[PDB]
Amino acid sequence: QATREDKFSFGLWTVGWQARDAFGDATRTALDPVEAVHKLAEIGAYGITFHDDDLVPFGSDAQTRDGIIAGFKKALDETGLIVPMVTTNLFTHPVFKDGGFTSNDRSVRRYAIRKVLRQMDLGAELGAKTLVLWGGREGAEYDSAKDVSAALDRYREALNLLAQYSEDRGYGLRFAIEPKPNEPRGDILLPTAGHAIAFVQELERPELFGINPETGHEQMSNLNFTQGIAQALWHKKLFHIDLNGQHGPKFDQDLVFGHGDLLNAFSLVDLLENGPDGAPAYDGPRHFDYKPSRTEDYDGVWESARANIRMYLLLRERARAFRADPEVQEALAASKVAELKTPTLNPGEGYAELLADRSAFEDYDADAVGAKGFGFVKLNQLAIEHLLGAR
Amino acid sequence: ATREDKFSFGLWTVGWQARDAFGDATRTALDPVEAVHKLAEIGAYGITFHDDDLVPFGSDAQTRDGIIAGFKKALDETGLIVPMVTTNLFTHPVFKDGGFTSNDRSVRRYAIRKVLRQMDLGAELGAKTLVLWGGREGAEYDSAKDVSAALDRYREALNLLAQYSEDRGYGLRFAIEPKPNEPRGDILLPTAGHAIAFVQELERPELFGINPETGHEQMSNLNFTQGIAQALWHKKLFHIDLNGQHGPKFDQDLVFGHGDLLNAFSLVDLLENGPDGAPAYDGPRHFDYKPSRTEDYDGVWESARANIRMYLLLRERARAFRADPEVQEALAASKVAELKTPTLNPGEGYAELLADRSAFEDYDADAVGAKGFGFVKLNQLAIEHLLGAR
Amino acid sequence: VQATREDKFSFGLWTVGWQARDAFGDATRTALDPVEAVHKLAEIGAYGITFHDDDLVPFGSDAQTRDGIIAGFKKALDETGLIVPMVTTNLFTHPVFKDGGFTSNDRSVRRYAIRKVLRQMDLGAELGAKTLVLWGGREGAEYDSAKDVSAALDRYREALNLLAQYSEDRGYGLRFAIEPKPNEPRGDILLPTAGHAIAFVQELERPELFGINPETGHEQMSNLNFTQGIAQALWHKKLFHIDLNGQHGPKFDQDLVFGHGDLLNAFSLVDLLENGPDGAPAYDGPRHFDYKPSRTEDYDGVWESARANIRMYLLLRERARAFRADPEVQEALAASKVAELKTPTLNPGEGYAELLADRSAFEDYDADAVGAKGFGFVKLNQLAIEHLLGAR
Amino acid sequence: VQATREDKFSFGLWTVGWQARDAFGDATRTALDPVEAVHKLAEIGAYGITFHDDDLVPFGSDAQTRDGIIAGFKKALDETGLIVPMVTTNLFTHPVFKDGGFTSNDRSVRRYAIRKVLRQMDLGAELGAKTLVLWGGREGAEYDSAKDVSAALDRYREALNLLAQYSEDRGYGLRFAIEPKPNEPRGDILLPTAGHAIAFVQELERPELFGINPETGHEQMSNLNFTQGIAQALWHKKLFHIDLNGQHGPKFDQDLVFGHGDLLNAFSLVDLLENGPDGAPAYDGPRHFDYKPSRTEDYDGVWESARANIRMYLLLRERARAFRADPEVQEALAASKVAELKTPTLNPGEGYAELLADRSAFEDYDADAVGAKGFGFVKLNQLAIEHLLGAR
Ligand SMILES: OC[C@@H](O)[C@@H](O)[C@H](O)[C@@H](O)CO
Ligand SMILES: OC[C@@H](O)[C@@H](O)[C@H](O)[C@@H](O)CO
Ligand SMILES: OC[C@@H](O)[C@@H](O)[C@H](O)[C@@H](O)CO
Ligand SMILES: OC[C@@H](O)[C@@H](O)[C@H](O)[C@@H](O)CO
Ligand SMILES: [Co+2]
Ligand SMILES: [Co+2]
Ligand SMILES: [Co+2]
Ligand SMILES: [Co+2]
Ligand SMILES: [Co+2]
Ligand SMILES: [Co+2]
Ligand SMILES: [Co+2]
Ligand SMILES: [Co+2]
Repeated sequence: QATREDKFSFGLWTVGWQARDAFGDATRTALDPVEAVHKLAEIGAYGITFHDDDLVPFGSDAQTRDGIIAGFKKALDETGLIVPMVTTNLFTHPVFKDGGFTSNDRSVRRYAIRKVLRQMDLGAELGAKTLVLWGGREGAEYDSAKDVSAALDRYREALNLLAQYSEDRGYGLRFAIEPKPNEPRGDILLPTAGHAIAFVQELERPELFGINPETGHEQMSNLNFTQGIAQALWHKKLFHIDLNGQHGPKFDQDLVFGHGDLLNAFSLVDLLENGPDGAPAYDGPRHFDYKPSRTEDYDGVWESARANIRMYLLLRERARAFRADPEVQEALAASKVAELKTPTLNPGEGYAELLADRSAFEDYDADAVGAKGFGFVKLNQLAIEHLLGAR
Repeated sequence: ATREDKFSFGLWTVGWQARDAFGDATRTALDPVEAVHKLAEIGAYGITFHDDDLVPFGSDAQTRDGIIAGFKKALDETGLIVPMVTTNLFTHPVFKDGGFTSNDRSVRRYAIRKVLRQMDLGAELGAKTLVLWGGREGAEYDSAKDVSAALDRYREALNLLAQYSEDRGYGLRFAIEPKPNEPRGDILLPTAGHAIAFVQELERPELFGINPETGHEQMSNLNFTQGIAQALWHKKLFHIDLNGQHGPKFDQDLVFGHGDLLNAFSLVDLLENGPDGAPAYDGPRHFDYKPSRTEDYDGVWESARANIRMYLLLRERARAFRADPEVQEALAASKVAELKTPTLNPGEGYAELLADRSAFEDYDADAVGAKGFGFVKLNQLAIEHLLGAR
Repeated sequence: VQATREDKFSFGLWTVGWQARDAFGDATRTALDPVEAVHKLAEIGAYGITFHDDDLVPFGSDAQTRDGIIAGFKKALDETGLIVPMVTTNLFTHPVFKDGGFTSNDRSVRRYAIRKVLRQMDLGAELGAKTLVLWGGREGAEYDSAKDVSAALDRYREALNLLAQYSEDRGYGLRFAIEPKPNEPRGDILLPTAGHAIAFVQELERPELFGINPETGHEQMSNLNFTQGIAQALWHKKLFHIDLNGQHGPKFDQDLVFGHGDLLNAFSLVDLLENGPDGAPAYDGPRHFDYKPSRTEDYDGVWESARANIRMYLLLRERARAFRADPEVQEALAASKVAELKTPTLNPGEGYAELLADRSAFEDYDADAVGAKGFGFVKLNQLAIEHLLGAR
Repeated sequence: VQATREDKFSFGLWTVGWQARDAFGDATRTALDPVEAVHKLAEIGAYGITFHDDDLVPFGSDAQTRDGIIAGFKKALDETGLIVPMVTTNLFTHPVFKDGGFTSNDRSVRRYAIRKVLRQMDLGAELGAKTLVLWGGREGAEYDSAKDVSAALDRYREALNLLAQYSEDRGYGLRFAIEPKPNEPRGDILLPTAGHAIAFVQELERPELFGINPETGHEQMSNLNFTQGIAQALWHKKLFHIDLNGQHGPKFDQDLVFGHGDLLNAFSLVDLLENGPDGAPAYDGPRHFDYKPSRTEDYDGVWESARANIRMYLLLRERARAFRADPEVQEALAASKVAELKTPTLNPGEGYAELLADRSAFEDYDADAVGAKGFGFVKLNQLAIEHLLGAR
């Protein structure tokens, strides 16, 4: 059973996806935001997220806009759901065909910023703490079409303005850049968790910026999602996370969390939950950015919403048991996993004492050490037996 | 090829005996003095090497000393320099779980000593860059390696190297070399971005950059030219390894331009049709490739020349591309240069932007969305330049 | 250069007609009028046009309308001299085909799918098409337990056997080309590569009537060597048609202009198709472009991209011929022993008994001396590329 | 659980015997004695051992040496009761094979390759092996112009026809299994996927004697669905043998323990093999592990890893069994209409004429209403994973 302390959130665009893919028409009718709010509260979610255009149809008058916001607000009210994050749609409308913030067309860039400032206003009114930015159209199909250097300057220029505004209006938002390697552009700028973290480090107020990595995004490049998250945590830039499934380098599948690379889903939950001193290593929302398969109807939709929560709770339970097992604890010792936490250098030791240590080189028996095994297969087999519920 | 082109090769490239994961070596060992002489002849301006490529692992000092002296004499006679040096922290069994990040504390200590030793030699030969390729840093299984602790230990080791270099006045720059996998299932710092992000966290970051390799980024299906552009933006492109690859599969290390030719073209354009008229990058054009296993030493020398030849041919077409009036017109129609103009007018902030009805309230997005960028046409002129069709 | 009708460049109506609605955004271009399409293509040099039933006649058109459209379309063909070399059927767009056409778990959908194809065969026969292309875009699954692959192959076969029967009985004279694709839109599509599709075809009742229609980008989506797969297809005599386009390895289907993805492989492919045995092309069917003008483009970009497909093919053709005609290349081919592979391993009349008696093939063979000689493959590759760059 | 001889788990001598010399480093383990390997495998529950000629008998051993080795080997087999179900030949290590064995551009290498194999068939037939596996690891190219594929397929076929001839004439009763691989060690390998190999086998003189030996990670190196290709191999009845291991998508060949790569695909694979044609195994040959103990391990890790392969197979078999015996899973299958795919699309005796006559198949078909019904695939996939997780 899911509790509000689990912090499961879903985007309105997930359960609301009508299943219009690149090769066919929608197979499901539109979902009413209010209904979405009641259904999600009912399956155990603690919050909902949305793109401006998901809640208010692009081009709605203020009267309409205002009315929609009012009803949405009531729904949250009655159900107790919160809005931990909001985002802006800078990919759908034809105007953004070459990007929002990095469109070659200057007028588009000015417009994309305005669209976002507005969404920032709504987010602050609803109490959202994080603004996620997915630059889906920032990038190119052809190398000569985009000056990457100029693009990074313009991406930077726009973000610095957004931080200025938030800080000045006192919104207290955190900004999370979401990396993606491709799709819809041939290549997207800031293709991985690594490129997004390096870019953020160059902004004016870098402490307000982090990343929102997505499981399938990193897997589209055949990268290890867990190892990437571990790196993000080391830098302290994991501001939010999108969970879903994918089967390697192919179109973005957005399957239910754990329905793609199951072994990596397990090590991920282990990383987020079996944090230092019992406690999770991560504290924000556990947000599912997935899509109910095109072959399903609304029954299938609610089922898939529950499957995400279910997968996460079953994995947590097995990650917990894994760590708690004295036999795993013995295998961990033999493989020396914790020995990596001991500094390489003795306290106060520098280059000169190290050069003076004959045991670190001149008298070191590399051949003898090179022959001892690490016992890694065995430790790995123990983990899978826990995942399989065989231990 | 001029010394000014700065083409360099690793001793281990032309010297690769072609022993692969599935077969025996098909070529005999290449003598280092010989390699220096042959590389000087093909137009290389410099040579690089791992410690163990030059001095066999475990050579006594007399031997080691002898080899260096001969090596230095060959350098002397041909006029070749040593722009970069590196350390083999991957071959010997002791490094099976990594050098700086091995779970075993004693291997970590030995790894640092092995590198300090190589720094002294590099300093001695005049090398300016120390490249570090952490090929054994990573894992096959997620529960076997604590990534957070591994980054601490990677960081602890690099801080010490810089300390030493700086106290001794060596003036070295450090370039981390990213690779997603092979030999490990997953290697730490898998892409150029992960490596740049990491370097920003060291104690003397100004001393650290990256050494991206064409093929390593392509093993993940990333755009090499686009990652180099970001590296240049951060000013962390300290060195570059050029070669060819055909997408995600084992590391092929083909001659530069024999893998993704279109990306090879846009890369030379980026590196050479720099800022002014000038190159955007001024370091060595280093070829980290392998002569195919099917070749003998005639093939080896041919493959070395092919690297230089691909670069010069692409350079020539990149220049011609940029000088074409038809290309200038296509660039003008695709608004490439408009991206260089700030989004905001000088002195404009969020308050002035919010006051501009034309940036939103009266913005005709429908009308803007209907005009084409003409990117296909621009792409077509680039390719025609590549094929010498214009 | 200039395209002639003998080059046989053809384009799908859905190619230049793609409005650019992708998985993440709305259409950026208005609808293309088919008569206009016929006219525009004639002008850029195409010798034929192809289409899906639903590209020409809107799904759910009354008989009157349908007839109306066809007759206008036939006039334009008439007027311009374009032919219809191939026709295909859309079994992927309408929601009813969400689990497939021919292999839908739902039996009623399979029956409907067959009927929809029968109808296109008739229109096809009437327009003079020689090939029926079948792209089973929704045949596959997202989850392994959801599709019995064996049963699906039975049903796939069952539907194809019937179409062959019909065509033969009506005297249509069609050939059928199955088009493989590894994924998108299904997580996994059945008959994922050219290989799997050829193996399948061999199991049909009148296999001589079935071949494949491989697409450059589909094979590359799995990182396979397109040229090598087409060489195998030709070896089997199953290349009934070909879809040309570009792709940048394993990622979503990009459908770029031919030669705008893997340029080196586009070169070797043109070389294989044209620098066939007896000087002549190894393949004589349509050179069909199944690509999409980028979403960033307007109608000018659209006609520009259509012409680019042709320009790319012709520029590569020209370099492939220069390559083969170069004496230095001839010398490199000889040192690489490329043609020695065409001489049989055994001397005429030799069998295992005579091979076993040859001490020189084993007992006295010096593997070590043979293993030391290089094949000169790098030099040969370098010469190919210099020809491609127009540097020679 | 415990492995029985009835489980038919086999290992190649080269698996537990891999010294861990990779492309970037020296071996981390000392050589394993073949007799010791027989004893150790017998002890963990294997029923058979397989080997390449060069794994048992060092390349170039004189006849007395070779004979002594074989004799000691046979004694160990005798004493442990292990059998030799398949043998193979190394046509990839020696420098002479740098451009392939059967398809080297060099004619003399092709003659030597055939003799190396014939000699191995003799030893196999004497040890009682029933299958000869052929992995053409060096057949291919790094550059397109270096290899004529058509000529290569002719030479490949030429060699294989001779081998069938010899076997049939000697009464060896061997079956031949070609093992596909997309790349590594060559940039591109001929017959890259199970599909390509099946299509090729179909062109031999005696196709009934030929099938495939597909490997889990080889198909995953192309990001293909292994279970789905296995399903197709079974449909063609060409699954002669199988190599089980683990891989993480497109990268170098990892050869991890079976189930340590794509766990979900491993699960549906065991479901297909054991519960295939309903309840009964769809495959009865060896369950062969072609894996490598990680380079980080010592001999204790090697035996642990050999045991992990068997454990993984048995755990998944148990979960696959429970999955199918679950009345809720059955109900989901019914709802998803999985079995309805097994019912012919056409009625008994119905032809195109009758089909064309059925208005319910088209004229009166409500596509729109059918298109709106959900298949319930997500729910079915969730039950499958809950079985795998032991949560049900
Ligand atoms: O591939 C789509 C991407 O994952 C998207 O769903 C974002 O997360 C959203 O635009 C911001 O939350
Ligand atoms: O994949 C091998 C790697 O690219 C290596 O050759 C490095 O470049 C070298 O160890 C540092 O220069
Ligand atoms: O990926 C889509 C596929 O390539 C399609 O365009 C087909 O070729 C058509 O359905 C049959 O011609
Ligand atoms: O990748 C190596 C290949 O998988 C090999 O192990 C073959 O199976 C063997 O040579 C035939 O048995
Ligand atoms: Co996504
Ligand atoms: Co997301
Ligand atoms: Co490399
Ligand atoms: Co390198
Ligand atoms: Co396509
Ligand atoms: Co196509
Ligand atoms: Co293998
Ligand atoms: Co194998």
